[PDB]
Amino acid sequence: EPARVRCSHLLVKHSQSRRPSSWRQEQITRTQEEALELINGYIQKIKSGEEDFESLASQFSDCSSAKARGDLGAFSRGQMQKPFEDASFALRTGEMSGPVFTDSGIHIILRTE
Ligand SMILES: O=C(N[C@@H](COP(=O)([O-])[O-])Cc1ccccc1)c1cc2ccccc2s1
Repeated sequence: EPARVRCSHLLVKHSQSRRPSSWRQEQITRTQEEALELINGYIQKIKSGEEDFESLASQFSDCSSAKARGDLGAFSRGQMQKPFEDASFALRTGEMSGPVFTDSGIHIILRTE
């Protein structure tokens, strides 16, 4: 396992998220179910080729990394929430995760380095 991996991600927050608000929406009102249904909509569209991961990220991600097209930059273990961390180091360079849950919300992760 490298010391650090670089990843990009798309985050869909929901009304039960740790901090239910984001740069794009003053208050996150969508339910947990609606958030996972969105994440899965984005996953099937990225797999079909209909949408690009980084464009959907820059547009709909509730994480401020949206401005950097989803890029979180590099990180070692013991920094990010453990579900996110495990899923990221498990990814090959260029591989996309399926739904990933953390207190912040639901994630789709793309390992770049
Ligand atoms: O932590 C982050 N943004 C969290 C917001 O969520 P909130 O605290 O408002 O619940 C969501 C998140 C959770 C887990 C892994 C990665 C991201 C980070 C945002 C950025 C932006 C640029 C570079 C590094 C980072 S690191």
